[PDB]
Amino acid sequence: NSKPLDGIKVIDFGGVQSVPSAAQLLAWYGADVIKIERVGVGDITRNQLRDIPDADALYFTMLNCNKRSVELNTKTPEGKAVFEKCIKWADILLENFRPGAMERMGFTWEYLQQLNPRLIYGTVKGFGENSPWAGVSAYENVAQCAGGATSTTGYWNGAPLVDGQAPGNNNGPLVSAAALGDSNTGNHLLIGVLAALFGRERTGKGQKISVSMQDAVLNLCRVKLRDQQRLERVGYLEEYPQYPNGKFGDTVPRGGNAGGGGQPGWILKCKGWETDDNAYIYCTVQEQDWGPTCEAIGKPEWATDPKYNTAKARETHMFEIFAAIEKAIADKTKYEAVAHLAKYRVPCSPVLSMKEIAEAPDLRESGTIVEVQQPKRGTFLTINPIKFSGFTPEIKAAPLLGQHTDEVLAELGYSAEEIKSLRDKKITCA
Amino acid sequence: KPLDGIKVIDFGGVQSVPSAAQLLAWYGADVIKIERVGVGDITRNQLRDIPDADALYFTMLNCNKRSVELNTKTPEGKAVFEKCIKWADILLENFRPGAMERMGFTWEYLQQLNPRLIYGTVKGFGENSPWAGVSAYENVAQCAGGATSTTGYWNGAPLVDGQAPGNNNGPLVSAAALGDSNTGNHLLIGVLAALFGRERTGKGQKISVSMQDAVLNLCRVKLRDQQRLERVGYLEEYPQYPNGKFGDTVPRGGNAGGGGQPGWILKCKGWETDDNAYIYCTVQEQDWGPTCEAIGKPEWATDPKYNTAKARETHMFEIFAAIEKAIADKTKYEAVAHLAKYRVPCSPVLSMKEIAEAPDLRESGTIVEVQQPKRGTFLTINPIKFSGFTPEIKAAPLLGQHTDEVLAELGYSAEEIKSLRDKKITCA
Ligand SMILES: CC(C)(COP(=O)(O)OP(=O)(O)OC[C@H]1O[C@@H](n2cnc3c(N)ncnc32)[C@H](O)[C@@H]1OP(=O)(O)O)[C@@H](O)C(=O)NCCC(=O)NCCS
Ligand SMILES: CC(C)(COP(=O)(O)OP(=O)(O)OC[C@H]1O[C@@H](n2cnc3c(N)ncnc32)[C@H](O)[C@@H]1OP(=O)(O)O)[C@@H](O)C(=O)NCCC(=O)NCCS
Repeated sequence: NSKPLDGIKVIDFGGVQSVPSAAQLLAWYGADVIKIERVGVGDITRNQLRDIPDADALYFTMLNCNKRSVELNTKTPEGKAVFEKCIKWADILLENFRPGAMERMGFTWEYLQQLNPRLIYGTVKGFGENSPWAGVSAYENVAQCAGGATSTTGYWNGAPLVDGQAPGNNNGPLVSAAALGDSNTGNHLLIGVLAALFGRERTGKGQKISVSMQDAVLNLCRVKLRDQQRLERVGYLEEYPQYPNGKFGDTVPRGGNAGGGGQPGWILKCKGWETDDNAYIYCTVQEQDWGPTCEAIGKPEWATDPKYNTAKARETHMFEIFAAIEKAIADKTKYEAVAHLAKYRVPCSPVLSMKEIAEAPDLRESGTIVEVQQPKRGTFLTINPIKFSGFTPEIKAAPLLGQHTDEVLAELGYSAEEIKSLRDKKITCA
Repeated sequence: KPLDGIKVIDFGGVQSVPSAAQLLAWYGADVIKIERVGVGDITRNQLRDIPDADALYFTMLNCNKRSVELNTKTPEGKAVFEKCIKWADILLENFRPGAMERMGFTWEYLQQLNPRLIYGTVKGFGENSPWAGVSAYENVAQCAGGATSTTGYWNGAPLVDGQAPGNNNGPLVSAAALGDSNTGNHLLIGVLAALFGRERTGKGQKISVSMQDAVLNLCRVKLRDQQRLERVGYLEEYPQYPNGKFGDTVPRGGNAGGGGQPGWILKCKGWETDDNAYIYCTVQEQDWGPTCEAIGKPEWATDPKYNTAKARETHMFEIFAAIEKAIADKTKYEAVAHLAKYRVPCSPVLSMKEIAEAPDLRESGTIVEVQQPKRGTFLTINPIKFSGFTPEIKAAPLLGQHTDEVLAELGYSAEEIKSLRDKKITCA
């Protein structure tokens, strides 16, 4: 029924993924969200990798549902004055433009507070204010490289040798498909903004939330910072693939598809792997019930072999064990492999392609993947991750550029003459 | 502090719930962590680096909490749990499916115990998922959510240095905790939203997040790509275009950059012995001239085979190779400085050692040194900064350190507390 953010007013003053994704979530939870975009072209996502020539790209519609679009050139004195009225209207202002942009536009945090002492200002940059990289261009992959994720993702070089490795020392840092830099930073920003919004109820005061992309990536790599400290003290990482047949250095190495503390595991080929990039499962060799594991893979002999039957003894032979499992499932599809290993309660799970995910009926039924009616496009799918017992979001079309400009100006108190004037002066259009 | 006076129960383990609860404590919440007797949160005993001290896994996830040791499978322990629930504004839980219910603590019951309770629950999958039975481990979530399928290298053309040979390029796990920490962030978002709405409605609610869904959410762009793929049959920005083939599902793209401009991770001097002697580099449309100078290929500036993004598509990997050649004799930092002079966008790949020791990160309070009993100091991460306050981060609790203290605040007499202890409801 009633939505938690009903009557909360938000300005989405950003682009791409971090800020818009957070603002989209706010709208879905009830917020009145207006997106102020540059004239003529709007948010960069509108025009990036279109699949339908005359329509807004999917990048944009999947990040900007339930918003109203305001076209506005804040780099003009008239535009700035309109923006200042918007700022007074809003509870929340979110921005992620390049370092110094807001400042050159006339909007220091000090000034923003002057305009609206209730304002909760959320700002995202690639790096913290004091970083030696503050001048680096902050793309998704730059944040992943800066925050420890690429360093610690992918394969190691050398022993133990495994099929997925590149030859020699060509196993380098690897980018993650997940938006550690973008959407993830948005999540962190939303945490800060909502904490601030709650605190504002008692104090009546706004404040500034700052999240850097590097820091948000690092937060998701908290366990890698854990491992770094273990490594420095202990000299090795016992659960890593390199122990005991490889070599550790002074920094956390890449670990392939390793399971981690107390739950050793790996991603294994299934029938069809040579032509199907997703004919794979994940399988754990658990530190209990080794007996059933042995039977599942046809190694009943291992249940008693002193070289296997203790959690801490199969610690050293895992890759032989993984190979035995793949041999046991080499004739099975991933779904057949899972069903076979489940017979014995060997914990495992399929690797699911985006096609299988997109088509999954259980994800439609739960409201996690939602089909949305979009003009000039038809329908498209979006993701709604967090479920509330009290209400369900009503997800609606993403706005055309400037579709609501005059409606919002009117809502702000501008007469019909000033509105035509602003559009005449090319403040609200190109 | 914005969560001052808010009462929170951490009734979870590992990362998702405890990380969310730790942030809450940092923002001012009064957080108690109810842990099973004797061993407590699994993170306490996992990969200890100091034998008789709690593991770093635990300390980095449980600062600023009080520990209550409690056997919630006993009728005495259940009674205690119920009093805590009535005390609490927020209850967070991530135990295996049906576990809360088996104790009798259904959502329907919790709503009646405390109509103001905000209840956050994490599970591997949605309740009606065909995978609902499956053990919800981090790598499982990454595999179910789309991440592993779309992370790693493709097989076949175009052939590049970091590929496995033949068709041995498979799904790959990300170092980032997509399934665990990321899920706790999503949980926290819903919890803070409901906490706010409670101000107007006066009632709590239940927030549910599945690990599969949280992973999927971070892979929003890959669901975008799936729909693009299904509509047009190819993806313009992927390494496979134009020289490879697209199938029916989004393929792995190695170190490719998203939308804006082509990019890749390039070797620098020392890559044969230093796993992290690398940078990330983007090939910009603008300033192609300086880019050509930067790599000792002035020859390319006027060449219509190269001087436009469109002509470059067919041989983007030739371009990257030339850049690598030009920085073959430079460290990643030297490579960065060289390439920046020509306005080519690039950045170093940083190792965990480099990050952990970074003075800017200590100075901003992003990496924080914490004093911890039986250990000395360790480092933790605090990612969101507030102009209104700065968290005062303190030691993670010893197991049951605050049991008797919390029970006394809950109104238990010293005699009740002593019997609970003697009967081993509050200890092993
Ligand atoms: C993504 C990014 C690199 C884009 O680079 P960019 O397109 O070259 O620069 P921006 O789009 O950020 O900003 C360009 C200018 O447009 C201006 N602008 C923004 N909105 C405007 C509007 N409605 N009207 C007129 N001008 C506007 C900005 O103020 C900025 O002015 P400036 O010349 O004084 O700097 C940059 O936004 C960034 O680093 N963001 C920080 C972290 C982040 O969230 N990145 C997002 C993707 S991972
Ligand atoms: C992490 C996980 C896989 C562990 O599985 P597990 O160790 O076999 O089981 P759990 O630790 O969750 O719970 C075991 C039991 O201890 C009980 N328990 C929890 N706290 C207790 C306490 N203080 N006293 C007594 N019993 C307690 C639980 O109720 C549960 O009871 P049950 O036998 O009726 O099911 C599982 O907790 C999980 O799937 N959680 C959901 C998603 C998640 O966040 N996973 C984290 C890893 S990425």
